[PDB]
Amino acid sequence: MGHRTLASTPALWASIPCPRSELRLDLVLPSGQSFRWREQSPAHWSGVLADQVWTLTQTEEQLHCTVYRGDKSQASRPTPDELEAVRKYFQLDVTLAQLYHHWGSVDSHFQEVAQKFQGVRLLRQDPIECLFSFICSSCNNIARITGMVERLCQAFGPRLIQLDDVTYHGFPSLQALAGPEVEAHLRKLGLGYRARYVSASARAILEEQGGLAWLQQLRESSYEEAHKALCILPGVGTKVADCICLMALDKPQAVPVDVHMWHIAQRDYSWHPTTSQAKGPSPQTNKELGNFFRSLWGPYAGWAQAVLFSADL
DNA sequence: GGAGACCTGG
DNA sequence: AGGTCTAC
Ligand SMILES: [Ca+2]
Ligand SMILES: [Ca+2]
Ligand SMILES: [Ca+2]
Ligand SMILES: [Ca+2]
Ligand SMILES: [Ca+2]
Ligand SMILES: [Ca+2]
Ligand SMILES: [Ca+2]
Ligand SMILES: [Ca+2]
Ligand SMILES: [Ca+2]
Repeated sequence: MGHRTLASTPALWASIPCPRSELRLDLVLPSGQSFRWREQSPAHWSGVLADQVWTLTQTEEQLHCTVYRGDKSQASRPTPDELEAVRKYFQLDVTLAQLYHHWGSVDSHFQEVAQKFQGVRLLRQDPIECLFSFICSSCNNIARITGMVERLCQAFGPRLIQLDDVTYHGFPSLQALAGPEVEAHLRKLGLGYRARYVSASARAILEEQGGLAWLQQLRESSYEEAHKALCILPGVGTKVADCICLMALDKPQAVPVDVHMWHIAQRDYSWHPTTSQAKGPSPQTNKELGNFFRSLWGPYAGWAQAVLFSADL
């Protein structure tokens, strides 16, 4: 039957109470947090969630979900325990209306731009997929990172199911990305120099850092200790380590600084470096810029920057 | 201690 | 192009 829509198979969908002001799929799913979601049908997004294939769509007050179990099982709507994984992925316990109010009460520029861009939250992504997707993000654009990640998963990820002419693949494991000749195979997929960092980082984790448990246990650590620990890996710098902290290690205060953050700080805030004579982007100045937005937005500054990014584009 | 080379679609 | 690394 292929990809389902809300009107195609009514009996196979389950609803989660969720207004559009708490979440907008079209603003978080292709916005550069995850690269493995596709709007196959209008207002219907499909991707891999908790090692299974889901299709999501939202009305005005409900979030409709359906899960594909294939011929292995019988076609049935998602169970209550299955819907809990969807809630955790979107971190629905974090209320956006409250965050928007706190940011708007301490930032006049925030209220003027966030009123039209609501429902911009942050996904809780798996550390493995997040670390390697953003290793490929160096000198890249969203359209190209999406291509590399898709090819990488097709060649090294386990096959799940096939819907229409699409075969969904889970993310590759550490053992697969550390195997022999992985970097040569990845370079034929267009990854460029990033093919070495993927193979090197996967081997450094398994053979020098203690394995997968070392990466996942950075969730318990502090932001400073997790950032320094990530920068050990080859190809992981300050910008990449901040993205993984913010999107996979539950560090909402992480603010990845780049040229986009500089244009916003200078135009909408007249910001300028004071702890460094350098007037442009630099290691000393980029750390000062991250602190400025942490001191101005609070412990959820990373979530606030996601809202300003969606309003700029 | 605060400029290169590295890969590629453009 | 949601930069990192070696070098000096
Ligand atoms: Ca209910
Ligand atoms: Ca898994
Ligand atoms: Ca895939
Ligand atoms: Ca830091
Ligand atoms: Ca590093
Ligand atoms: Ca560092
Ligand atoms: Ca202003
Ligand atoms: Ca550029
Ligand atoms: Ca950006």
